[PDB]
Amino acid sequence: MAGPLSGLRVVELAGIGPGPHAAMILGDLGADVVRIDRPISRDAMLRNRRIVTADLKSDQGLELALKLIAKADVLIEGYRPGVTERLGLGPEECAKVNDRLIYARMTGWGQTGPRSQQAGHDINYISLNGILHAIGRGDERPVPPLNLVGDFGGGSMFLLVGILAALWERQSSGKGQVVDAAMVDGSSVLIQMMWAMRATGMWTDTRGANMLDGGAPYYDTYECADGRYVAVGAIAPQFYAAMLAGLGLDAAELPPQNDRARWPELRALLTEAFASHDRDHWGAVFANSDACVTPVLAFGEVHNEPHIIERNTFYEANGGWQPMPAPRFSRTASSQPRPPAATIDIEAVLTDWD
Amino acid sequence: MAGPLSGLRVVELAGIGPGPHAAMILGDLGADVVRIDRPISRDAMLRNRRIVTADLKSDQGLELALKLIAKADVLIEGYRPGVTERLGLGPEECAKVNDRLIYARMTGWGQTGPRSQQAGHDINYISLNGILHAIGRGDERPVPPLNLVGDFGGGSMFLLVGILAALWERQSSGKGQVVDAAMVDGSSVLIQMMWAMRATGMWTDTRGANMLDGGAPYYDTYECADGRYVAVGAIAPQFYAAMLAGLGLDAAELPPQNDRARWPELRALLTEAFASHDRDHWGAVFANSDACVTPVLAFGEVHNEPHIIERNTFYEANGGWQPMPAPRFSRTASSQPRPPAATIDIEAVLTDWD
Repeated sequence: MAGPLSGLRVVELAGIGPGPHAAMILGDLGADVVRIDRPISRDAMLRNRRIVTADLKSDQGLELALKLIAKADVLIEGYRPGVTERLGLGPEECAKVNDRLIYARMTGWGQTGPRSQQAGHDINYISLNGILHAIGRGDERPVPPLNLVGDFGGGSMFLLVGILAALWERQSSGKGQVVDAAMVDGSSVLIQMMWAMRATGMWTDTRGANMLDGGAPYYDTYECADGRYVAVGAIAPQFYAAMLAGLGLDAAELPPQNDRARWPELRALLTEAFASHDRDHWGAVFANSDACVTPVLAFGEVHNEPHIIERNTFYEANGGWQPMPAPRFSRTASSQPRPPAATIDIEAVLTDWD
Repeated sequence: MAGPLSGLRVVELAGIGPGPHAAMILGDLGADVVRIDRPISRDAMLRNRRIVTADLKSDQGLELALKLIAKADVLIEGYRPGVTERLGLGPEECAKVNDRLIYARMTGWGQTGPRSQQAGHDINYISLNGILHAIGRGDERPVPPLNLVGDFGGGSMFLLVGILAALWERQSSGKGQVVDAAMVDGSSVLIQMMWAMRATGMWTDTRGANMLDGGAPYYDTYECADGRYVAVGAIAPQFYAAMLAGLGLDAAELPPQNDRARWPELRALLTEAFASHDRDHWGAVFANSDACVTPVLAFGEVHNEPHIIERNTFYEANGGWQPMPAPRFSRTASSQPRPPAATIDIEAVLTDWD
């Protein structure tokens, strides 16, 4: 298995959403991941795994699980706190068979506290820490940024960081430990730039009136003639200049870039400009420039974009496309992910692992 | 320095946005981070660092930088590809003095390909790979989800994974290597669940019409009597049921949960319900159940929410709050972050590095 984590052994206890994403990226990077499910998946997410089944509530399944865990470097669970405890797969039971184990707990609310037993989803976790409030336009109610901020950016990615960090630690203490990965905490650190900016006046709690939330005419999308969109990210003065130059707008006749009072005016002039031609016309105009103007591609157009083609950001599977592994490593490169295969036998895996 | 990365040594070449966030998280977990800037910061982001100064264009600063790197585990750089190269700090130069270095390159577009020398910001990277199109309501142009998805979720957090993965690979090879972390690749993997779902009919390219983008009346925010919001995440039938009960709605009077054809009706009835009382009324109704209904708090309210208080998700600083370290480690815990203190002389750090 190619990648920098070639050699690492991960048990994943089948759950939903953030946990399997973390397991995926470990497999993507060469880890040997073995997912235990309840008694062929067409879910690309379950790439780079072997799947086995066990009934964790039977003595026999309990015992099989504990033997896999005994040979593994990592365990990923995403159940309510107290669930593995009650199954006999809690941290203390695991430690008795494998004190080198990195026991990784993926939750929304974390291991303890008033909401720790309560159900929730991404939207709930980012609702509670200021993130969801800060998304969207001032004249509309907060829109969920899918589940990219709670589940993934501030969920699985923090689990991953904790897992790999605790592996580095183990390299000098010889022991593992428990990683408590709560989406409510991970997403907060994810948005630390904004908490920093609050204290210096570089960000306000008012919706849709900041530099990065759609409040700024140079940091937004614009609708073009064909009803399709471009994205403008032209923050530096020299990027802004380049963007006005492509539009054929005379800076002398426009409000200054950072005269907020005149941002309505600026936006309206930018709107009328971008609306005068189709999306793809602006890709030609701004070609090779620092204007920070890009087409906004729908998923089904992505695989035709040259920079995406040239770098192999996606690979073909099933319906269509899935993202290749990230990030990239110069010497131990990942290979194209392996599909979900049929189930396999658990004793088989033990015997492979010895 | 407390945490699992105690002992790790990181040189950070000063730049913007994703790279400093990666350096932060390493510092938060115990690393020894030393940021080289140009000739006290009040940027909470620069917490858990020592700042040194050098002119890398000058024989003397290049040589001082090279001596630091010589002693480090990890280098972070966020410039245009080709910049360290021409400065004398390219991967091949660093390898000459330290072949165990993890050389970690944080870009938007990546090291090679047609856009790799073009300026860009978060909004641009996620414009190109389908993510930004997928954000927001069907009747509004795509709204940026701040810079959570490209700069951090798919940016710094992948740089981190790459760094720590490479450190693991280095334990058996005895060598480092280069990590090419491009926001356009990391964000794609971040959104892999959607690319999975496209192939199984569980996600459409149509904006504002999916389970997680605000298309579903049970996964969205609603305006309350006071003009504030709640978030509803009630996907599972039993969660939905609890939500209807807290609203005092009779299930039999409503359309089925997943009759999409009557989702306008279902939304209107939910709209009317939530509008009848103020956010904090619903925050109380829904405080304990599995209804998946949470108040949408603004940042300035967060620190008063019981669950946030009890788990110490934030700490005081510079007249505001900042997020504590994430994730959490049961044995080598992180401490409260150290502020950005004054500069330090670079020879003094070299000395300290035995």
